[PDB]
Amino acid sequence: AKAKTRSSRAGLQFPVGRVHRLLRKGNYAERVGAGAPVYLAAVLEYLTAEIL
DNA sequence: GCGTACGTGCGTTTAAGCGGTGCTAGAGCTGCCTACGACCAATGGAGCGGCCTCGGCACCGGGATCCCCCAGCCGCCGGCAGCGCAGCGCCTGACGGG
Repeated sequence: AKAKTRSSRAGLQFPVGRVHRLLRKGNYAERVGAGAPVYLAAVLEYLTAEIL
């Protein structure tokens, strides 16, 4: 089997794979819906793009 | 120092407020079923570390503005001092009256 990054699978650049781990250790919740981080990383890329 | 407009007061008046219906919507809960996220074991390559070389920026030196300033300068005008004078009330003539 071959693996592909999730960021590409969303057509995104920011590290969905990394940021998902952050909420897991961030203790904001005990369980995270897998859909949430993909949404989250998308937001940041929009925000960062807006400023520069 | 000026002046208006907001405080005080009076006189309507009206919608808040009370007390009264009557309703069902929607929140609260339960039963029950599902899926989806955590967990585990593997895997490799994206990311992070370590070099390492050009040029974007720094810096300089010089020339180029360019606002900043202000006396020059005049126009203007009004005040002002002097001058000519307009009008009036008295002064004083012309002439009859006293």
